[PDB]
Amino acid sequence: LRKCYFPYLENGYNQNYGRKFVQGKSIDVACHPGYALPKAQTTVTCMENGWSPTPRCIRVK
Repeated sequence: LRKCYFPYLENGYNQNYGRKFVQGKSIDVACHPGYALPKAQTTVTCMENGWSPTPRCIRVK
């Protein structure tokens, strides 16, 4: 029952970097044009500290 720390996105806008959220939460993560999250998502779900879908901004193109 953790509290995910929001990490730094190399190819994304770390607007939320520095914030902590409790597991069972979601939050939007804007990445640069052509970068996004898994499952075509823009939102990450706080789970077990390590964000369910993982905020990393992969290149969609």
